Amino acid sequence: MNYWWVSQKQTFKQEFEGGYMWSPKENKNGTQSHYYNNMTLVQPGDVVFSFANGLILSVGIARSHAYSYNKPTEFGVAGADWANDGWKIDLEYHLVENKIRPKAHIDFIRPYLPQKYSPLQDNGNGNQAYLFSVPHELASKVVELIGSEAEEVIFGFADTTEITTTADAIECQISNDASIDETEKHQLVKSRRGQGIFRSRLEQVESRCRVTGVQLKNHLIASHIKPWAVSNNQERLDGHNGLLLAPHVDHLFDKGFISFEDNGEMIVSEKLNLDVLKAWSISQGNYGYFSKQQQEYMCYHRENVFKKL
Amino acid sequence: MNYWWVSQKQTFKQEFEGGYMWSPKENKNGTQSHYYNNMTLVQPGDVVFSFANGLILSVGIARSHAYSYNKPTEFGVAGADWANDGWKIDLEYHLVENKIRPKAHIDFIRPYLPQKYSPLQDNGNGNQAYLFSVPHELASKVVELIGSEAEEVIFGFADTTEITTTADAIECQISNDASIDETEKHQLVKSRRGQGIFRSRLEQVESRCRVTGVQLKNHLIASHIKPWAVSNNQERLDGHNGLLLAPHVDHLFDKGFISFEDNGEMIVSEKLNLDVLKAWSISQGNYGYFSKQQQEYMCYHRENVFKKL
DNA sequence: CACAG
DNA sequence: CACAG
Ligand SMILES: [Cl-]
Ligand SMILES: [Cl-]
Ligand SMILES: [Cl-]
Ligand SMILES: [Cl-]
Repeated sequence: MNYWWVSQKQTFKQEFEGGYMWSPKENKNGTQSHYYNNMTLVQPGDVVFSFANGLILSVGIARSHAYSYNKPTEFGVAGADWANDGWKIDLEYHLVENKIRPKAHIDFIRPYLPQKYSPLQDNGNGNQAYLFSVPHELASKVVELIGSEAEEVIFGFADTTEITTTADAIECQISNDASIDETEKHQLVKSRRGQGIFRSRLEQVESRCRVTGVQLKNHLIASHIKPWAVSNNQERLDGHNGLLLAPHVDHLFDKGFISFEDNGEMIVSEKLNLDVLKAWSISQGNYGYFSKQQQEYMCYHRENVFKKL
Repeated sequence: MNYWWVSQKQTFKQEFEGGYMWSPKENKNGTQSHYYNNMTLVQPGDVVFSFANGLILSVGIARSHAYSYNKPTEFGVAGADWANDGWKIDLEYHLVENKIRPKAHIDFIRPYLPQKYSPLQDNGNGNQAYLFSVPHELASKVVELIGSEAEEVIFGFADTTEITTTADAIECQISNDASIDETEKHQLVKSRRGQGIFRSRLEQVESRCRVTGVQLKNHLIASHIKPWAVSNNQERLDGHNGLLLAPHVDHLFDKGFISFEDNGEMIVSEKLNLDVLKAWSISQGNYGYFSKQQQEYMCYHRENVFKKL
């Protein structure tokens, strides 16, 4: 996942109200722009800090690649000098209560500014350009200054999108793989959604939500332990590579906010706000031994899915 | 009539789309602002040049005095530092095709900038403040640069409003004047709209539109020659102080785009675009002698109403 | 160049 | 001060 800084002093209200970013494809004189070319590097799930009137107003999530689109008519005079041939990105804005003023924090972030194409000068004034790459270390510092609301956009939210993208591509690869038969293709695709032979096989091993004890099939998700995307075809359909979980527990486990020790002890991520466990009446403690086959997968989950600092 | 310059780079689209001007009543620190206090001097009919992104985008007509109003919610971050307690004016925007860039013309307008509270610096850069008085000589120069569309907002349009305001006040004075009887009050008020005993008396003198020859009562306006606002009570009800005119001819005569010599020769103002007379098939020439009584009033019209350079 | 200053 | 720069 990448971080971006979009400078929107001229058109923030129009871009926010329309849920987009927009730039020309080239400078007015027809020359290439590093900044406009950055539009073509943004991926769905990338986090975009909106900077306008000296403040960071939004921690946004990109929901498209750049697509060819005319300059928005609603820019009017404020956009007069930009070419009509442009790039648009669908940006899911998340307005923040703590609108940080980066110049007021320049001593804290200066060491983390990139040597080239920095969104800020060494004195903390913004540079006049549209879209800048933000190094991960600089992004961390900005998130520290904004507080919890910035972390809430990123962890188990923005950072899930690239995983979904990867899984979508694998689903395409399976559907076109000549080495596997039609039934296998169908069962592998269903297993991604906890359906088909995977669910029936899991039901021979597990009977309830580990955490909430619910037994009712219509209130349980068939979750993989080793994620579907990184499982091989045998592991994708293995009844021992799953748990039946209530939907909120599925959410916490799938995103690595929780995991389990081999003996069933729940492990809670530092990225899980404990006020979530209180609100949903989920206790820390022991949720029963796992089988040797389940433990092999749970080891993978602890080492690769579970969120650690 | 006064001219104003409103600098709207931060909020032009919101002010244009809402048909308003807005400022705080005081600076953020509670101190008086000359610029915000200018809001309380604007009169209906005053002309306001909108300046944004270095261009004059509108020649507007004020349609209210300033009224106490909260800062528009649609300003958002762009208006964050302004106090919520403000002044609003209803401004009738007229967008111009020729968006002049004053800095590109600074040699032409510099000699006409006021010594104090100028909207422009001597180098042609704008001053950072909201609302500036524009001297009449500076306004003329700006109108010369914009062209016909600016003149069209002012002459026989914006500059009629203060006349209507004056006439409204006189109507109030008449309605409250203890020296005249109820019938007189009614007849004086009706006469302003070409109704009542004035119309009946005019119909004993005139029978047709001087210019178009229409005789049909339902297609004729009873127009004063010496305007109702500056006529005394005898002159307001005098059948010899009027003409029956087709509505377009009433428009041209009432606003002083045309007048007449005592012998009936039509006089055409330099402020009348001749393409109006062509479009409406109105010929220059002679429209019949006026009576001695009518000539006394027509002298007043030529000397005071007729538009001369 | 140039969505900030 | 500060609706531009
Ligand atoms: Cl495209
Ligand atoms: Cl620098
Ligand atoms: Cl008021
Ligand atoms: Cl100066």
